[PDB]
Amino acid sequence: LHKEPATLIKAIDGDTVKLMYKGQPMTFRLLLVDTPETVEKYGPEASAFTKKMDENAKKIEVEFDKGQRTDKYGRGLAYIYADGKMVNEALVRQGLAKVAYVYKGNNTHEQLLRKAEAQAKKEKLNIWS
Ligand SMILES: Cc1cn([C@H]2C[C@H](OP(=O)(O)O)[C@@H](COP(=O)(O)O)O2)c(=O)[nH]c1=O
Repeated sequence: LHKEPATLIKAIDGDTVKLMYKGQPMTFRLLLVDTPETVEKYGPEASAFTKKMDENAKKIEVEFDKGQRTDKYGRGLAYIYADGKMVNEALVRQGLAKVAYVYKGNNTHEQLLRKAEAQAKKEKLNIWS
């Protein structure tokens, strides 16, 4: 697995972001996470979190997993990093997303995310409150 450079184009919601990747604009769906739909409880919160984390980043990186790189809707499936920090992981650690959708052999960071979820649950953060 390797991180690749990308440019923030526009926020979409908690687990989806529009990024310029290799000179082409595309929507990226964050791997292994499920944020509330924007409405569901904490949906706006999750959206604001991702939007802020991504926009404040000096450097945005995309990291594809070992399996399929795009879903049926043409969205890139990856782990997004903002200044070295994984957005997927931070959302789950903040209790603003649950671990979900383990598909197409893309589960490299599943355990790391499961640990963040357990901690957020233990702390009764947001979704787990
Ligand atoms: C995270 C992820 C979602 N998806 C699909 C499953 C869902 O399809 P359906 O439309 O059948 O529900 C959809 C959920 O995306 P959102 O959570 O953005 O709605 O994206 C994948 O196929 N692979 C993945 O790795």
